[PDB]
Amino acid sequence: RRTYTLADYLKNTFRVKSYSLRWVSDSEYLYKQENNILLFNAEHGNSSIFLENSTFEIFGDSISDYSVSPDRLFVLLEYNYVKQWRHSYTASYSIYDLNKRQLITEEKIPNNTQWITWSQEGHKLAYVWKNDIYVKIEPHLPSHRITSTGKENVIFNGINDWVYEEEIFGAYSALWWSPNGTFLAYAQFNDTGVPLIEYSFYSDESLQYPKTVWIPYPKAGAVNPTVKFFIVNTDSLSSTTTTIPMQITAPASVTTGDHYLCDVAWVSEDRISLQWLRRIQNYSVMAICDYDKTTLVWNCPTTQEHIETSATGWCGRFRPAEPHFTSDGSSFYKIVSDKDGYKHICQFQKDRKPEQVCTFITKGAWEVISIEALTSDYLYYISNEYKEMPGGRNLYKIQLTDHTNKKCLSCDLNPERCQYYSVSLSKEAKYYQLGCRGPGLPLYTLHRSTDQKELRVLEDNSALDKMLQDVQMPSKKLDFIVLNETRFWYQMILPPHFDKSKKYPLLIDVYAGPCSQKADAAFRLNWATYLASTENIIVASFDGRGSGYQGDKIMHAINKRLGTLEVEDQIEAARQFLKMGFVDSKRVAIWGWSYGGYVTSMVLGSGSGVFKCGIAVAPVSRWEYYDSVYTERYMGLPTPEDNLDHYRNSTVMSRAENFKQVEYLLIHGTADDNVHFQQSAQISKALVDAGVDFQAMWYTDEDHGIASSTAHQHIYSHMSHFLQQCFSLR
Amino acid sequence: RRTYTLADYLKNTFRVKSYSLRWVSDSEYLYKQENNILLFNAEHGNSSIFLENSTFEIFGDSISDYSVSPDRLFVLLEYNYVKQWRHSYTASYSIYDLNKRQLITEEKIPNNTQWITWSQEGHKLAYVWKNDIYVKIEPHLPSHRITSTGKENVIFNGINDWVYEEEIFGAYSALWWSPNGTFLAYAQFNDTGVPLIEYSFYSDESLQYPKTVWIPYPKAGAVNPTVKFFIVNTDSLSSTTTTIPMQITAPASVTTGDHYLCDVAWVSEDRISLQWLRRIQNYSVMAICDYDKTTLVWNCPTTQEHIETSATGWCGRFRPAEPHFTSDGSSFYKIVSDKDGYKHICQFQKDRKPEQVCTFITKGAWEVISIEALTSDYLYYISNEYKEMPGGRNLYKIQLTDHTNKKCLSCDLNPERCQYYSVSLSKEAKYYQLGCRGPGLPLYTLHRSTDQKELRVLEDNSALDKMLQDVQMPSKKLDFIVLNETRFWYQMILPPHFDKSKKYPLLIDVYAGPCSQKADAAFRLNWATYLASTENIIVASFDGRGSGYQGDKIMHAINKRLGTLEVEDQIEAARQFLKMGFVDSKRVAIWGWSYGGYVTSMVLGSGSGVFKCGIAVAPVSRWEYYDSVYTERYMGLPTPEDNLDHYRNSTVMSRAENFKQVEYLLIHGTADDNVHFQQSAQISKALVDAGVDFQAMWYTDEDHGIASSTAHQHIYSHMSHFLQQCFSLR
Ligand SMILES: CN1C(=O)c2[nH]c(N3CCC[C@H](N)C3)[n+](Cc3ccccc3C#N)c2C1=O
Repeated sequence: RRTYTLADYLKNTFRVKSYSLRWVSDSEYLYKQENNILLFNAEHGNSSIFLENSTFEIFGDSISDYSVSPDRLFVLLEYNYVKQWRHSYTASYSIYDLNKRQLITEEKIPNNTQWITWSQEGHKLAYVWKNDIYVKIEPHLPSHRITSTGKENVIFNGINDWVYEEEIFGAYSALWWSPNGTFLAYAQFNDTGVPLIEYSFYSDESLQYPKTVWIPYPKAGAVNPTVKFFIVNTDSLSSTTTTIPMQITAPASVTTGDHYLCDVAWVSEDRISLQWLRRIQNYSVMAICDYDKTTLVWNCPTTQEHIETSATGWCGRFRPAEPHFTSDGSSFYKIVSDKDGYKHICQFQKDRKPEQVCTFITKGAWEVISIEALTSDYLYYISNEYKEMPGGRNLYKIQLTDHTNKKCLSCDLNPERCQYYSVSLSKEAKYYQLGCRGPGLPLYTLHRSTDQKELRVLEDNSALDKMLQDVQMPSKKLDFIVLNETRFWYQMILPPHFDKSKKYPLLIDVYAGPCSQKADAAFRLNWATYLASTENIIVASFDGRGSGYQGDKIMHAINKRLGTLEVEDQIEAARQFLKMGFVDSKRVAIWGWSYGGYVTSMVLGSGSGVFKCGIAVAPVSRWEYYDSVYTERYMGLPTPEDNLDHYRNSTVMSRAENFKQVEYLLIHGTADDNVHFQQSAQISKALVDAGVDFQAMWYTDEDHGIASSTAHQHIYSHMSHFLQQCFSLR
Repeated sequence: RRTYTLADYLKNTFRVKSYSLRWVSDSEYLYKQENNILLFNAEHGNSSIFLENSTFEIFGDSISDYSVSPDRLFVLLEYNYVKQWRHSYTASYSIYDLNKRQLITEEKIPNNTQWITWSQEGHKLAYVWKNDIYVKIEPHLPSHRITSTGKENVIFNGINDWVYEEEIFGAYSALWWSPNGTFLAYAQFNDTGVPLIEYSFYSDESLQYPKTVWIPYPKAGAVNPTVKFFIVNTDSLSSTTTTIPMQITAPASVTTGDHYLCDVAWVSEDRISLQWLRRIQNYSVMAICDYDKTTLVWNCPTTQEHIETSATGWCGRFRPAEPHFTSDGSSFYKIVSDKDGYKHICQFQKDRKPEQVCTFITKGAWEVISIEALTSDYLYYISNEYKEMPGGRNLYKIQLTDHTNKKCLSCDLNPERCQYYSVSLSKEAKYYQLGCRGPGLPLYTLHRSTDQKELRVLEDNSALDKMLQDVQMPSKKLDFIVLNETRFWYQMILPPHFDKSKKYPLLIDVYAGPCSQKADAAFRLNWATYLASTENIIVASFDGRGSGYQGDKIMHAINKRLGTLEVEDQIEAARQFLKMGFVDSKRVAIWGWSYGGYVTSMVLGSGSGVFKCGIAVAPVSRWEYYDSVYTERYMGLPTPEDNLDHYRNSTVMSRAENFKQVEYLLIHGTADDNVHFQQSAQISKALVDAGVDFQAMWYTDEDHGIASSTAHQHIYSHMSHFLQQCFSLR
């Protein structure tokens, strides 16, 4: 008879388990249990201690993470983790010799390492420190410095600069070991002409003069960082003081002007795959390069060029998808839009072929989310094909030799509980673990790839289940409304004993940025849960135009004009919800973070009358303020010769007036390096000039996620009270 | 039957007039009328056009101000005024030749001047541009560069650096022409070792990358700017390319360590008076320097040293009071604390006298506010002696030759309407205009100094009076409560038909910093007027310990320990008010700006339970954050060898916990160069860590005054709504 308290949320009272394993081979995997690394035999529960509760305590309680070498002979022990941006961070490392049973102490690894990683084979290491790349052929042996041009905020070697870490690659890493580890490829970035943004940092109240953090950040239209690609021969290191890395230069069709390095992928050990993108992500090229033994050089013949294009918008979802080559690297499968605009899988040949470079192996009004594994006979992927639910996820598999032999492997399993799967196949797809994130409580089970026999259940949240028993949890409808003759999905977090006859207050939850999906079949316990279980508020999300995985017609609809259709559709959806009866029209709100904050602001400032209040957290206020890679992908260049007009027309401050008819709460982090505060400061200024009262809240020294424990709790408490005041609850 | 709306305040509906004249001689004065400068004859209303409605319009509507040379031959026309700090600003100038009837156009004055001023005599001009001093013997003639060491944020010649402008002198100017204008003395400051503070400036939403403003600002304990005094011979200029200024060096008892230049005052044209203060304002020395014709050097013999001390606190109110020498500069009168701790006037001799340097000309438990004029037979001064009202201001006059012949010249006049006078005597005290700021509507009248005969009434706010007739204006009690057997004055802005039997909500208004006075007999039309007239809120102020002009016992009581007695006494006063009956104890609030924000915060966080809510605008949260000259004057150095403990003990963030029992609104300007935002940012962070919800509001690009039209209106509207919500009104 208890509800789900804001406190339950904030204090993480009801913990949701999972089973994050690490395949060490085609049949064994590692798993952390009570701070013990255990080696398990997929097949028979046969388990075994790999690393002890012990070991980790040597470096006390600061042991941030661990990395076992592929040959399972050593273990990287991470500690002194200091974050910096979304994925970047510096840490200290120790190499524990499993065999000799002790921490290697000789040629230690620098105490401020920016990035480290084993080879794909033995125990080779490559790490970046002070922006320079170093290599250790073996843990006991000394470092061999690979680059020396490294310099803070200027030259990045083997690590990404800010915009590259955030918008191109999903990480800080810009290193790629080859199979067999002969070569080590790496990217170099020059942030020279890139402008600087400089926010303040107050730190402890004991610091008398606040600090200034500067970051080379390219805002829409500004000069971007430049790239260069290199591959250095790792074997020679012992016979030289210095080795000379060979450089690969980007394809001709990309060098005429600004461009980006898209993706790196080793095919074999004498072949590497590189994807390049023009600054206007209209065009993209994937070059396949071969190593020349004779002239000791890498060649990227235009014959193996492969071009990807889009006359509707940009390439890929957030960039060209990644290639998956066969064993002999003669062919590769890659996800690309088909003639109808649906992201599907098609075969390619090393050599390009005059307007027939592809052969689609998938058709349909649905999309392949990702290619999970490629065997000598099978291609395992994940799609939202089943039951026509774009917000659902299932694991499929196609036999190469017979494309008709296509079978879903998760569809039967638990149709009720599981409609959103995550997969994880062993080194050669002999086994595969399934992660049911599905409607019901998450469920983890591993199967034998051959026949799909569910060997056992790794984790079923029974523990959580027994607890949620004494609690009145909300439900979640995931259906679709239909506009202009098209399906547009949405979801609702309905408070407990939801009575379709009564009238509840509505809270729209937004993102709605390009290729986003807020309406899906995944289980969650967030603030929306509390809002429904305790405040009896209906929290709904609506994937409109420019959204999710439903074809380019829907996703590209927003091209060159953000702050348009995706905002409208969001309002339209609220109307549609109202027509559904159980919504108290006099109590409808809308909130959002980042892009969601932008839309929230654009909606509240539309003077549509439909909304009473709204909260925008670290919103974007006009696109010239945001970075280049992201913004330009959808907006082009903010020049008069391109799209300056849509940039200036899609401003938040231009709608200040319409804010008089709305209660608004603007929140923003002081040390936000992604969305610069300048954006909110500009909004607030517009509102003050317009003579519009509103509420604001800054978070001292907080990130773009305002996720530090105390700040996190405070911001949701402050937002909860705002709604209670606005919905006349509390 | 109409109330005083918030709109009345914000739109300055009811304008209050005054009579700001400019004595051009001992019998005539200048006055601006409908943008026409008129010359009036004190005696007979005899008037006459000096400068027309015309002239000013040549420089359009950007004519910021005007300065008439003392020999009334030329007029300085200021325009293109661009503010910078409290008093600094740069403008463009034009010299209008009254006689030749047109704007001088030859050797024009640089388009970005930082400061200009006429000599005391003819038409000599001195101006600073690009941090360097220039002189023009006459308006048509060419500039003569006096310094060339000038450099932005490093070397200041003839103008004050940040701290000096804000805390030592009350302006930007550091130039001093001598009588007869032979010499030009100036100060030079080196901001070299002074640390930098760097806030962000966003500007129009069109600016893609925010700017950064850096200012050499010395926070408590930091390295301070250095000083140097020069006097240059203005007569030689035409016979050289460069003149060499002679330098005066501070007195020996001040040079051992950090010190400051206090005050400059020309005695005759061969004698100058300088005051110096040690960094620890415990000690001060006033040297009288004489010009040596033979060796062409200035001499400041220790025989004419004159020491000022304080074993209770610091020197003077905000620094040593200014000397006023006799015609032959043989003696001078200066306000200093007598044996009882009361600021009074006493006589001095050019030469110091072994512990008898002073002869007090005034006695009493009241203080002399200022020395207005010194005639060959009379000394006119302003005090709060009358009716024992420290919060009152009256013009007195003593006969040098006879210290008994002491007479008040304003006490009688309008005892009902006037209790707060401002004065303004002609070049030789033949006439004197009075500024009744008194209880009633401000009244301006001029008098023939001889017999006090009121020649006429210059301005009586009848226009205003006629208007306020149709409005329900609040009242204002100015009385005193008594604590620990001492009088402590307070004031109350009682709402219209205030009925002593009913119960109203209370709003404490605060500054309460060293030597402040919030309780006085001066008429005002502010936000407090609105609050009482329309919201029915009793706005009250209380001058507790560490306050006003009631002797050093009361003012120094706070020494070395701010955030103590002055905070408590404020709470005490609230209690006392409640005991007066007509206060609704369940609705007591307290707000303040600057130091007041600090106290407001220190009170709200005291957990005394006495207050419900409060507002702090640009508060100080811990003294290490504020500037040196101000902080140190009362707190000493933030070092373990001095007062570090009290600095650390008087923090606002240290009381975060107690804020859970209070609604708090923290407001702060983004471009605040006085109180750095770092201060509010540090407070918000403390409350977030403490798990205390509160309200905040930042003002983009706003000053420490948040005085820009739209901001000013927005901030008061926002605070009004805060109180309305808090007092359950609205
Ligand atoms: C709510 N929200 C959200 O969860 C998410 N993830 C992303 N991106 C995903 C691809 C990598 C990229 N770095 C971030 N965005 C895009 C975005 C748009 C406008 C402003 C800021 C951001 C940022 N962040 C957003 C959101 O708006």
